[PDB]
Amino acid sequence: IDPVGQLEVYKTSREKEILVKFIRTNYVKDIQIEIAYRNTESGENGEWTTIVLNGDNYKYGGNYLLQVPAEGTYEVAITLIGANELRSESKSQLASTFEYVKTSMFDCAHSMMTCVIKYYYHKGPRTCWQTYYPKEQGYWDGDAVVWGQGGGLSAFVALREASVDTEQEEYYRSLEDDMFKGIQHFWVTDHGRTAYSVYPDSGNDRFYDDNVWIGLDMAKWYAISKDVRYLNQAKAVWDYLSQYGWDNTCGGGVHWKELNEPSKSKHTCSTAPTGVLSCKLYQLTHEQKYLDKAIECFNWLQAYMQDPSDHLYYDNVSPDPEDPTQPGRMETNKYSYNSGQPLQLACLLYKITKNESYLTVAHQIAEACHKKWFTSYHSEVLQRDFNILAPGHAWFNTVMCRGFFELYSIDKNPSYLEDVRNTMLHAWFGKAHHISGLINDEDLSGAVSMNKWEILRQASLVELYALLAIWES
Repeated sequence: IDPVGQLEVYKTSREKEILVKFIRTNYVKDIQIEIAYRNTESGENGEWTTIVLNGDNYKYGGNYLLQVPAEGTYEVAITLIGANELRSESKSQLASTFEYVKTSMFDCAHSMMTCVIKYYYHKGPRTCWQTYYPKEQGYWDGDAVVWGQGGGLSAFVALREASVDTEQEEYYRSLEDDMFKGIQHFWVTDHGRTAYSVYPDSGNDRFYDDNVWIGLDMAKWYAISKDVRYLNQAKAVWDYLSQYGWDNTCGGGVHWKELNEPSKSKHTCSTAPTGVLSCKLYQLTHEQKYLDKAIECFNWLQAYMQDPSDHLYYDNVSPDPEDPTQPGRMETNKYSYNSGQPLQLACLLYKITKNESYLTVAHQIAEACHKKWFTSYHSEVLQRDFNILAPGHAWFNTVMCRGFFELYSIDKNPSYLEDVRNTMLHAWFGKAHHISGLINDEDLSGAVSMNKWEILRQASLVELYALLAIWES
């Protein structure tokens, strides 16, 4: 019995799969095709898993997809079998395959960031991020407002951290000076105050929350590199939030719009991350003023902004007109990041103070966030069920997830983060992963086609892959 003329085996795009391609030297009638495999870990005495095919359905050879039990390298042997079970010589080849669940989150973060940089980074005169891909014009050569720049910065800083001790450490380090120079174009002196304006010139609007996001990532960046220019930006942002953002109208809390026409409302989205930033600066410096502010932020959020019925946080409160120290009209809409930042804050305060009441609060918020913003899902590509991040603002959701990473740091319970990780695995291998290399961020299940993507949302997803990588590490 003549053997197969050729055998080649290949990894495919799907997990736990080996594509077997074979050529029959000549077609012989009534020949059976035995395809056998074994994981090479068992050695030469390892048992084979075998299937026998009718050669009349593979007259000149063909291909067959082997579904194997796990990631690994496999020996695949083809033997042709004639009458009286007379076996030809066997031919063998090795191939390796993978499991989706063993995907490197870092490799996802880096591969997506390569796309995000390619499509958004340094397209005009500044080493800054474009708002949109595909290219659009508008103000400032299409560069994003500082909120969007900050989303890009969060992604960059998370990758700078996640790439430490990897092949990409040098590359992300390489980018630091231009990343810093780019965001600093938005560090604007206007009306005797220097802070991050929406666009890189005086005369623009300026928001306290825009600033806190940058401050947070400057604090994170400082912890990686120990370059005090990052610490000084985090400190300067905190000083601005403290001196100008905070007052005791509505009982406390941080303002929203500083310029050009100031707001009077107090917002979770500037107060909660101000508390987080205060925690981070306390951990870096041990200076009590930071911890005092963190506690003030938390206490105000608990007293005024948390709905006792579901543990989730309202948007913003405006002052009572007749006594602005008292709360007035409440905007009750609940956004993910406005409960995930209080979660992160509660977790940091627990770690700093060891007061168990902060952890009790944290667990309540985490459960409420998981109930509200995740939903039971079956991933066809992953062949697995989990609670996917429901359709929504990807940057809000990544900012929320920061609180879940913070909570894991305390209790080491991976349940919530496994849902986050499976969401991102599904976003990587499922239909949300667009052929451009961007992700259809409106709905990570893949149900929503997109043809235009913005940096704040794309960068959010790079960030989340990188946060998952840091968590894995």
